Amino acid sequence: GAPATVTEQGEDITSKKDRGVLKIVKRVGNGEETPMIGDKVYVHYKGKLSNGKKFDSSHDRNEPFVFSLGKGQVIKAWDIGVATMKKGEIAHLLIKPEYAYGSAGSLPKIPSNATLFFEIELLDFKGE
Ligand SMILES: COc1ccc(CC[C@@H](OC(=O)[C@@H]2CCCCN2C(=O)[C@H](C)c2ccc(Cl)s2)c2cccc(OCC(=O)O)c2)cc1OC
Repeated sequence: GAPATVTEQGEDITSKKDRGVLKIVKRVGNGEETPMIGDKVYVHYKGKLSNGKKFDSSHDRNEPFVFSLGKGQVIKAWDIGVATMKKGEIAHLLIKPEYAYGSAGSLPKIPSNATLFFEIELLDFKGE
């Protein structure tokens, strides 16, 4: 499955190298440029618990997910992950709880100490 493929082949993109966030590029993007801290980014995503439950998709709303990178508007794993991405890229991330919702979780949807999986498509990004 896609999550197990990330376990096996994913690059560790954490600074501590604790395998907290693992990444595979599934479709290559355009150019060399990746977003800077403070850039406005536009993505589509599909997310689930590592074991398959709680599937959630922005495509639901025909509606890009928009946020400012590196401002702590999203879980740590997304600030780390999206910053590695090029415009047009689709990546898979597997995320240990320390980089997500931790021991608190977000009940009942996300349990204590949950590993998450996302497929993220970076549509565009623009400066502050
Ligand atoms: C800095 O740390 C945080 C910052 C924000 C949050 C809140 C959750 C955040 O969610 C997330 O950071 C991740 C990654 C972005 C897409 C949604 N996220 C999810 O986990 C979703 C809920 C999942 C989908 C399937 C899963 Cl299983 S988990 C989120 C959800 C919905 C909207 C939003 O911004 C704009 C608004 O308020 O309208 C932001 C949680 C944080 O830490 C635990």
